[PDB]
Order: sequence, then structure tokens, then C-alpha cells
Amino acid sequence: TCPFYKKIPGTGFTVDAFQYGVVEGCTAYFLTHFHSDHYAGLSKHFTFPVYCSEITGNLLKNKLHVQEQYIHPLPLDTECIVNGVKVVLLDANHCPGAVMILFYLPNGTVILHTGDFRADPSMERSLLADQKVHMLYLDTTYCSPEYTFPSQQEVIRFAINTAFEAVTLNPHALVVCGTYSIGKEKVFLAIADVLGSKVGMSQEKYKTLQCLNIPEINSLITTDMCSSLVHLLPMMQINFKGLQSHLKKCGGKYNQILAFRPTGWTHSNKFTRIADVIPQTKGNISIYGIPYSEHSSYLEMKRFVQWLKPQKIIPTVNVGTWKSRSTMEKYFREWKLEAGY
Ligand code: NI
Repeated sequence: TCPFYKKIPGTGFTVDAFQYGVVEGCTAYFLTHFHSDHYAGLSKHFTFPVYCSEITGNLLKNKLHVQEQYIHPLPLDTECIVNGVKVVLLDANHCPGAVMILFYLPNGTVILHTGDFRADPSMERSLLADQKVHMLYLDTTYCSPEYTFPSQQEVIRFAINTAFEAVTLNPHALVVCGTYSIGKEKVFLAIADVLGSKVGMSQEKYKTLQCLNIPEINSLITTDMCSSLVHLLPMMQINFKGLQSHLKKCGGKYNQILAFRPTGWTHSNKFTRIADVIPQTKGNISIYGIPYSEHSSYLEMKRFVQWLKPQKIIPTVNVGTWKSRSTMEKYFREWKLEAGY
């Protein structure tokens, strides 16, 4: 059964609610982004209207074979009417195609559903600036002050400089980047750009990236592994055994691997600066964990909410334990008292 925090009151609508069968009274199913915990349950047999971004729509049609007649793509930053209700999709600064959804209820209530997001001051000048929001359904993934991490730009600087140094010292080194979902494409595209290479990958991953409207993509990616010195591999294979095995397959073209695992937060964040990050090394293999996040830090989240001043907050992440829920509610109250709303 569908949990309450996936239902939008006063509407026929649900958000990211595809794993519960036919939801009673739902007339339109919104999908914020193509990540499996959110799309879980969609397939070619789905016959209700799905509302989403253009990019999410390309992925539904090509990867899950959802039929075209049930895919309803909406442009961003544009007022649209869905089953009698005005909605707007906003960029979520998450993965490609990820959106936040503004609903304008017929009684005058305005609701923002963030989906998954990385809050940014640039959001304070979107169509959110133009009216009051009463209820916020908030991505609280990292809602605790221990969660600090650098900007995406600092992380990419670290990765480009690390890769360019290693390959210039040893032109026979291979760079490998882990992946298991869409998102974080900048990691492998930035590194391939500094090295003058295309990114090589499986046919299935090439297909996925071809759905993303990224400019000049035919110029940056390929299925010909032999022509490429940046390879993408499943995240599970980014370990010493998996990488040793891959190096064997390259036919003596390379004699060293430098590999990157973009994680979210890890507790090495509480002690160490990005400058000071070091790899794990075994023989001719080194592995870097880099803290490239597509979710808000605690401070980014706090800034957004204190700017928005919602009347009520409904968390959508970490809702399963009483300790988590109590912790989150304490921070929301602090934020409200400090800012004065
Ligand atoms: Ni996500």
C-alpha cells in the first residue's frame, strides 16, 4: 500500500508510486527521475498516464519499453494543466532529467515536491520566487550536520588533475570509472576531455546515455573499448579483483589502472579535505573514493528551507525509524526559530 507521503492531497495525483499496483483514486502518476527506487514497478504493461520530463520520457520508452501513448513529457519552467490542476516542473540539480514539481491546488494551497535534489542558490531565482509555498515534500537524505562535502566543481578539479598527472607520468595507464545508474556523468566526461579520449562502455550503458540530450555526446562516448583510455564499468567491479581481471582483458595495452568510485558521503568527510584524499593501492592498481554528491548537504538544505519558509514540511527520506524522524523534526524547528517564520 502506498504511503501517505507519496500522495498529493486534493488531487488525483501520486509521486514516485509505481510499486503498489493500481492506487485507489490515482488519475495521474508523476515520476521525478529515472532512479530504480523511484521507478520501481514501471514496464511495457503499464497503462496509466505517466507525467515526467522529456529526458525521463526517453528513458521510460527506450529502457523499460513503456508505450508512447501513456508517456506525457512536460517542458520545464512552463505552467501546464494536468487533469484540471496547474503544475510546473523545475530542474532538481540531481541526475539528468530530474525534476521538482510545483502543484497549485484548486483551493489556493501551493505544494512543492522536491523529488531528489541538490539545493542551490540558483533555485531562489526560478518560478519559486513568485509565490508562497504552504507544504514542502523534502528530500532529507543528508539531514544532519555531520554531512558536509565539497562543491561538485572542487571534486571535478581533483579528479581531472589526478588523472592528467597519472597518465602524463605513465602513458600506458588506463583510467576506470564506476557507475550503476544515471547521474554523475561529469566525472567520466571531464576526465576523458582532459586526456583527449572518448569514454568507452558497454552497449547497454551507451544506450542509456544516448537518451539524455547531452550536447555533442556522439563526440564523447563510444562502444569501441580499444580506441578509448577511459573505461566505464559497473560499480561492483571497482575493487582489486575486478580491476585485475579487466586489465587482463586489455591485451597488454596497459600496465596500470587508476580507478574512481564516486560515492555520496562517507565518514572520511568529517576529518579530511578534498585536497588530502588518497587512494587505496595494491600493486599496479589504485582506487580513489571521491565525494561527488547529487543530494543537498545539510547546510545547502537548511539555506533552501530557511529561504522558502514553508508552513509544513513532509520528509520523503529516512522516514522508517522513530529516531530519524525525531532528529529531522528537531532540525526543522531550529531552522524556523532561527529565521523567524
Ligand atoms: Ni535519486
